[PDB]
Amino acid sequence: MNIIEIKQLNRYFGEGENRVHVLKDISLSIERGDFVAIMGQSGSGKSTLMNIIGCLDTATGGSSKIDGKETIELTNDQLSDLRSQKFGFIFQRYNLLSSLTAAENVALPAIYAGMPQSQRLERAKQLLEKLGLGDKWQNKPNQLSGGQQQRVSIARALMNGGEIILADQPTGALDSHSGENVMEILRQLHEEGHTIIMVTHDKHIAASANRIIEIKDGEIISDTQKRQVKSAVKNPSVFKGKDQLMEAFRMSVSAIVAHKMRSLLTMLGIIIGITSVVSVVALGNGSQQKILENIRGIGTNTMTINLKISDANTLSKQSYIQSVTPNTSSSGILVVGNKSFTSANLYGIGEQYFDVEGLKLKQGRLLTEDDVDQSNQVVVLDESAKKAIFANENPLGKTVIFNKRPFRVIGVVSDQLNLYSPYSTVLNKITGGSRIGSITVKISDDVNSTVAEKSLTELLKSMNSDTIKQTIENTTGTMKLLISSIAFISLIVGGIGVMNIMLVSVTERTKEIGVRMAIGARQINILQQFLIEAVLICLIGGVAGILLSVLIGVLFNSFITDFSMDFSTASIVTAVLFSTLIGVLFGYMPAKKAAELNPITALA
Amino acid sequence: MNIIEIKQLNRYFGEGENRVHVLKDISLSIERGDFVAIMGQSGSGKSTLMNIIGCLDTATGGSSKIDGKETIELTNDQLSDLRSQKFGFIFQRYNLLSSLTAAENVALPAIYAGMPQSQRLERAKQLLEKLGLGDKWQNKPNQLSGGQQQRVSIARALMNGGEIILADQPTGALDSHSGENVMEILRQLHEEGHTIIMVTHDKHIAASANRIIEIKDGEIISDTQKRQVKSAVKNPSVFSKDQLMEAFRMSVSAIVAHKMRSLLTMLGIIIGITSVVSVVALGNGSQQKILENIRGIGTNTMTIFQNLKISDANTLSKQSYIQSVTPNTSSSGILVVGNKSFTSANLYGIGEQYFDVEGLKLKQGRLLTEDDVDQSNQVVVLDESAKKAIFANENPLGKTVIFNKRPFRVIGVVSDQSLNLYSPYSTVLNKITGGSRIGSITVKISDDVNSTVAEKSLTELLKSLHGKKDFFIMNSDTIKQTIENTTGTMKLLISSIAFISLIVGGIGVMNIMLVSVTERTKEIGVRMAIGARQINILQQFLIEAVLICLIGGVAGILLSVLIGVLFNSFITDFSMDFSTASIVTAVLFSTLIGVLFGYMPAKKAAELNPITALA
Ligand SMILES: Nc1ncnc2c1ncn2[C@@H]1O[C@H](COP(=O)(O)OP(=O)(O)OP(=O)(O)O)[C@@H](O)[C@H]1O
Ligand SMILES: Nc1ncnc2c1ncn2[C@@H]1O[C@H](COP(=O)(O)OP(=O)(O)OP(=O)(O)O)[C@@H](O)[C@H]1O
Ligand SMILES: [Mg+2]
Ligand SMILES: [Mg+2]
Repeated sequence: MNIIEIKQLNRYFGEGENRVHVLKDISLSIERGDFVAIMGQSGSGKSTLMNIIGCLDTATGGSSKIDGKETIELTNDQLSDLRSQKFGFIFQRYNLLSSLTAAENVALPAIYAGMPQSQRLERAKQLLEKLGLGDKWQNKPNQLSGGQQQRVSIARALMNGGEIILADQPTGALDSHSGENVMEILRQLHEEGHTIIMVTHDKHIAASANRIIEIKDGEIISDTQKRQVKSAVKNPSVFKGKDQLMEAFRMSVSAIVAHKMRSLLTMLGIIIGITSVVSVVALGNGSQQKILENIRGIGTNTMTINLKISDANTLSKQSYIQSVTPNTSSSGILVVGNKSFTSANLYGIGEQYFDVEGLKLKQGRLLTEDDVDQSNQVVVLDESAKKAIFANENPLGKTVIFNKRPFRVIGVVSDQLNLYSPYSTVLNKITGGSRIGSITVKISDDVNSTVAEKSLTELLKSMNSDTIKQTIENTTGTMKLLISSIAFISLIVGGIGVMNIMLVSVTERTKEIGVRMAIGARQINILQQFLIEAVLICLIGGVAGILLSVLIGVLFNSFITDFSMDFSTASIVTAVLFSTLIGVLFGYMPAKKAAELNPITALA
Repeated sequence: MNIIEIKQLNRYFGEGENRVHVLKDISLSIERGDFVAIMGQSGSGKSTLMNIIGCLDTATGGSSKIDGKETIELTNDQLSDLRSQKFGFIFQRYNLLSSLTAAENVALPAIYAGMPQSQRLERAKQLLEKLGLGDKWQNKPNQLSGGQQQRVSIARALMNGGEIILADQPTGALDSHSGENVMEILRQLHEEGHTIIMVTHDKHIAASANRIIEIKDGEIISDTQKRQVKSAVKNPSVFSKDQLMEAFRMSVSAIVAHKMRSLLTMLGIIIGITSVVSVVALGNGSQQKILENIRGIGTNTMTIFQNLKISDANTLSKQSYIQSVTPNTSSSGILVVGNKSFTSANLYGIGEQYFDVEGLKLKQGRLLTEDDVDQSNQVVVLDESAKKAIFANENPLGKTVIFNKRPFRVIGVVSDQSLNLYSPYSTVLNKITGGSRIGSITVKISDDVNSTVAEKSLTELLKSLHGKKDFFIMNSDTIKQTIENTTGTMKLLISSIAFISLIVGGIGVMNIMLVSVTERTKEIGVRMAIGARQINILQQFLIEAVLICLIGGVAGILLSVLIGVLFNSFITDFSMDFSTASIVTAVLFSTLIGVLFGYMPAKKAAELNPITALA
């Protein structure tokens, strides 16, 4: 019967007293296949009505029915179908996408309809031939005149061949010639069974119409028909209960390439929120290695203990003991030159004593295994007892006399008169007797301290100094807190860094969605390309991230001598899975809230 | 004679093959005061010529002279004057500022002309009356119909009363009534001596002109005059505190209009401060605890291992680069308690402050006082180990020992770090060994003085009072080493992560800023076309920065403060100890960068041709 049936339709804008009655109880039935012109004084409610017809706004009250189906009661996907295939909207202000070419802007409504890419551009190119723009099919909106942008918009409305053609002042910026050709086009579509509803001020234009309504002050004044109207049986209907994503992907890429700055900055914001987190964890763990090492080297942790050499032999066969020393001393008198140093000390020590006490080799060598087996008369000198006896001259080789008994100096060591000879030499050639003073062991770095104090009580029956092993465990807990709490900062920092740039750059195209929704796209078609726009830009900025920090580590480890930046593969994972799980969340959230607005509200 | 003189004017766009010849050797002299209508096909070059006349574009080649003065040779502020006072431009696409009301948009061109704000709104309101929008003077562009937007544009163009009115399809979205009223307005201004150049497609509109030019394919086909032009009297030429006081008011409204952009940018600089500051202060705090844990593992000392007098060690202690001093002298002998008789014990004859020099701390009882060393007392302080062995697990305070058949009264115990015993040096040189010569002198080097400086400062300071040898100075300073060695490592740590976190949050501001302001390069192109001078842009975009920079700065320095308080409260261990040098550095950096990236873009826009900015 009718194709559009509007009864009691009211419309308000504003808050009140800031509110205005814009469409007032207007009741309008438009007959299928008619050619209608709507005229009226500027600001009378014409564009407002056109929107509620094309399902871009929604009326405050009253019914509006397309092919008798109440519009408000349709579903959101059902509406997107109408906008793709029954309606073909020519916007007053033409509403192109600025980043797309002319042709690309025309074909866009036909991607969401789902025709092959090759078919689109040839048709889109023909529509731009019919409307005089075949010359300018590659120009973008801002490379065209207004009258050209207008015709681009006209072509788009005709791309999906919609039954109805809503045309809001579609001649406005056009000369008489270009404007007639446009009326030629619309007339022939009327002739092929299309329905035309056209707002215009030019009368010659309105003459092509068989019906002419006049609106004034939100109400409808005139209603004129030249002829009766041919009857028409309604088209079947346009309702659609994988390739969709191939297209969504292509859109997302072109979108990203179009907005090089927003994209590059966005991804550069993810790049940092990774390399910053990663570089502080790796600088932190590198300065901890050195600091703990600088502490371990200030002295060792040891356990000084019927104590014969087979005790200290089996004691050295553990992995919780890394070195051992039999001990025995002597109090006597030395001689070099005429001088005779009295009450010197000759410490009878073990193979590994200079490892057990962390004394490091200055000059020459330390007591070898041959020296302790043969009870050699060779002495390693204390740094101090070496400078005092030999002034500032090489003492290597030269001899001393402890208890009228020669000793050949073989080396020097550090500190914490002192002399170091084997225990075999002091118990054979200085004191006699087979009993030794004590046994000292160097407890490992990893094993627990108070565990071994009771693991040695057990293992021998079958005192210990450990203040380094304390201030080690004590400063590893401080370096943990430090690294841990600055990693937490740099991570919260660079997440908010992503959020900001992502929130800004996306909301900055809420009108792009509003166009996409008006031209047929379904809600889900938006989320497709805006997720793909995020992950695609997040996991390129992530890759760039993990291997920009790598390059920083190399640069650091090359020029820096003090300590090495040692990376953590846990931080890498954390920082990446965080900076993308946050960038994707804030690239989707805003695009969705837009896609679920009334297109006109999104269009402002 | 002529008010506009355009000879040989050419114009191109693009890069061949993408290049197009748009205005082709067009010569056109327009007589002062005329009413001219330009017509032609869509995309023939009409809007392009209109822009070149109104000084929004500039021709590729040829001359274009307003009042006989060549335009390209004018200065960038001389042009900005023309656009405010000679031209009144009605844009094809109406080009309103979306965040301003209808009235605010119409008055704007009168800021940069410099008229008081109370007169602007009343005139702007009147222009909207004359054009029918007095009803809607508070509506923002997106609360208006297209035709209403159009009339707001027309109103704005008539706000500075410019001599020439360039109208690019001024009636296109208007019914015939509104459209005619607009023609009525233009016609009257013509009568009042204005000059009108109007692009249109409607012919009834074109009739209200005495001169009608038709352009096609960038050339001029038609040139018609109905009546001769009324003779022309040339008009007079038209070429900071307030200026700024207004710019500030624009910047505040601008900021409030873009609440998200603003809050996020300022939140961006908030972090770029609190992050830098909270890592400098977490780092310095953990250094304090780490360096302390090291210093507390032992001291640094210089033992001067005869010719060695107590007056040497007496003068030695009177420095500020020496904190304590000890005379030394030992004894090897035999002890007795009960029936037991411990062989080869050790009795260390030591000084008043020996337990501060080696950092040994007091367990129980007391240490050797000044009375004991002055009287050569027979009192001994016991080693923790030589205390537990001799007295099992019983209080040793008071009870006696016998070193070389000579009693000694125990007075206390010590920390540690054969049997070790501590007695005064006066007691060992009088009551155990005899002789007046001592073993050595040990000094405790101060924490702040350099080590190898003092090793050569005591060689000097003691030589000055004769007594050498010995001076065979040893120096145990491996603690003093492994503090300087980890303070350099903690320096490189806090220094390089403070550099990271700083460069991090500087880019974070750049991103959000470099987007936010380029996001309004068209807003500038409008302001430039509608009168503003180059400097007028930089004014409100600097004030937009500093005003949003030093609020997010204040927010930053005191958000970090609150984090510190939270950290120092819940964490026992190292305290977050702030630096007033980082506070300054971080703030003066995150604002100098946010201001540099708020200004840079705005200034690059404001020097583009207004039309190239409008795209
Ligand atoms: N940036 C650009 N690059 C290439 N060509 C351009 C560019 N801008 C405009 N053009 C072309 O130059 C011509 C200039 O048209 P102009 O802007 O003068 O429109 P017009 O003649 O007023 O048309 P209308 O009446 O439709 O507004 C057009 O043919 C247009 O396609
Ligand atoms: N968001 C809004 N808030 C308040 N009022 C509005 C809003 N949008 C539109 N209006 C008002 O509602 C009326 C309807 O405007 P509409 O766009 O329908 O005009 P129109 O009939 O298309 O006229 P034109 O021929 O100028 O396009 C106008 O008076 C306008 O001022
Ligand atoms: Mg309209
Ligand atoms: Mg134009």
